[PDB]
Amino acid sequence: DKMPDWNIPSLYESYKNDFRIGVAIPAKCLSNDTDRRMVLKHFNSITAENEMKPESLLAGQTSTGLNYRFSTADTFVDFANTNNIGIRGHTLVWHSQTPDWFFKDSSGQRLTKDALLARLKQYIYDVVGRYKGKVYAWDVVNEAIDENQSDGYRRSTWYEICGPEYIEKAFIWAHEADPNAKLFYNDYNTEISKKRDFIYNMVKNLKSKGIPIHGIGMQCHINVNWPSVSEIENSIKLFSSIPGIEIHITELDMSLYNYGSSENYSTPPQDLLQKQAQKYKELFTMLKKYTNVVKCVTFWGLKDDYSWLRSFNGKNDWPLLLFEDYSAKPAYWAVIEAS
Repeated sequence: DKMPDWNIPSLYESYKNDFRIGVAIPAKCLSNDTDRRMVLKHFNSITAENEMKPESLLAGQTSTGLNYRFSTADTFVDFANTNNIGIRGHTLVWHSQTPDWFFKDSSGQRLTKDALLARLKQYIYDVVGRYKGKVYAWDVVNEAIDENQSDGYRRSTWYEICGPEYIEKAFIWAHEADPNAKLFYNDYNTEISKKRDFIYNMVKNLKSKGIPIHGIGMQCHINVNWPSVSEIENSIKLFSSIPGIEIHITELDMSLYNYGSSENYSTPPQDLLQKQAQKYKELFTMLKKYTNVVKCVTFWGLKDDYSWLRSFNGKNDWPLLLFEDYSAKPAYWAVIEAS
């Protein structure tokens, strides 16, 4: 019952003078002929949905250091390179997607600050080094801010062991490993003002002291009701005021539900699909005002049944531009209209 249309306007071509248009995909897409063709029709950037996270690249440790498993990640990078498209690296440093043993020595004892920083340098040098010249943008540090803390730093094991210097050092080391990669700090809830402020000050302070951070990634996991496009625009305006900082919209999707809502639909309500289309049109019209700083917009999934939101929230959802049968949604046509 697949109904892909190979002749409708290409998303990336429609935005070719504005910014790259990207998609997150899991490994299975790379061995599915329909998925591969749809990716290459519409997108000129990809992100590995999970296959380049620390838990995915780490295979284990010994007393002399880390062991890796790169076979699947290599397929992603090779796919992007051979097809003349970008691949964004997701992600070098992230509290929630790293195994607990990474923060311990080979005997099971929690690493000291000095030993963990040494392991961070090793990890970044090895991973960024393997893909040197091949990954145009890395999310070097992901989700290091927690606006419920007075100093704004998430109390992850990284922070508990190292203090905040793990962040700046990750950027220094990634830039040494590939001086031509664009290096990003990536986060969600950038439209919560207190969190936006912590992110802004952290990145600005890194940049002012010479840390090689080149961009802010705004995940933009949004919904049809929140945040407003104007609040997203407020974030772009503030972050873009830092000299030398570009912006990638890294994980865009738009749930049909309010956050924390018990609504649960078996099929997508048309009124909500229409609100979704209206808001996507508004969003892309706004983003087109900022092409001097917004350089890439990636959607977090190819089509609605591939969305991480279905498993995460335990219910059907329709957050993307293509339906389960590969056909175009009202949201697709709205994004084309905004171009």
